[PDB]
Amino acid sequence: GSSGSSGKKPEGKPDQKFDQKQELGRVIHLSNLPHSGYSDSAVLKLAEPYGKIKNYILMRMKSQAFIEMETREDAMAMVDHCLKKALWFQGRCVKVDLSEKYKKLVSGPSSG
Repeated sequence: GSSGSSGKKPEGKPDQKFDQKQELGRVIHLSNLPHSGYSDSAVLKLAEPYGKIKNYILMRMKSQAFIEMETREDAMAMVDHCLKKALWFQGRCVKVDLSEKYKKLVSGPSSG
């Protein structure tokens, strides 16, 4: 998932939305993540029993990760399950909220 030289995962910039009706990008944004040398799974486990992880992003830069569930429902159930119950990961009150950025974690605007 990179075409340059070495180490180029964390890169990009913001944008301005235009439309949103016939599409529903499901991307679970995980903030305040730990850093005890854990594996990516440890971050997907909170989504595994929620939905099929079609794509995931483990960003250690600013301690953040983006997990794209298989269906909007799942992802939605996660961020919600955090409202009623406190989601604890590895012993941390990690924040799980749905983000708009990216639709499936890939970056590839069609030629429409």
